[PDB]
Amino acid sequence: FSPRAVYTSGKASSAAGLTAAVVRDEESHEFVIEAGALMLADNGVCCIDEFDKMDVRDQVAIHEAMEQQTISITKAGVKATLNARTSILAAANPISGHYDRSKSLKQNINLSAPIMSRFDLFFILVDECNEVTDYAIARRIVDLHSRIEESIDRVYSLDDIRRYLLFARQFKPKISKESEDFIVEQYKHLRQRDGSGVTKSSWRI
DNA sequence: TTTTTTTTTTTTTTTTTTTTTTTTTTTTTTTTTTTTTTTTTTTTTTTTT
Repeated sequence: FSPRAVYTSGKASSAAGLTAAVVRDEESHEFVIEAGALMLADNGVCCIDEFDKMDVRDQVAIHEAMEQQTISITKAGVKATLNARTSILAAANPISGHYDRSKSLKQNINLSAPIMSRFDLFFILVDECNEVTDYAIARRIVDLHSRIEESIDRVYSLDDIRRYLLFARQFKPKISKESEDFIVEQYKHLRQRDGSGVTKSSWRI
């Protein structure tokens, strides 16, 4: 869907191929930067798949771009600081391949703590062995495979969404005073869900 | 003692600079030598009383 979206998998990517490389300009004394996945996705989405299997030496590059939205090159004869204003959309398998609901999120994935902290939302997709959802998923899959173009009745064209989203990204909402007060109150509630007595949460607020 | 991540570390090159090596290249004057003149110093056939 997204323009300016890169897809990448766990081990198939290097570090120079993930952030940036430098090659010599054969026409002049200049230097040309070879953009990587985290830079083609600038002001877009970098979908990293198989995130847990992605090398620690490359997790460092990912973490640098996640935490400071920039990539710095000091190679081959140039220093160049580059913009990496990507948003990361990652998928990660749990350790053992399955999510143990008896352990925290930290104990289930082998992501480094700095990486996990640079994530706004963690969506756990547990496979419940539920017969009714098995039925619903089966109907959806079999219907898609029966009526390919049909069974896709989206209220908005996907180009329409692309235009709408591009337009809306120009808006810079402000925070009202009552929104400020509501934010502090909801943050107080969110913190309170993490105290003693009640059941432990997957990760702390 | 079966599985597993950092560690090199030998091998591909590529860069890449610095240094040593390589490659390219007729024209133009001058001068001696020969063969000519040319003024001058003889010198060898002309004649008289």
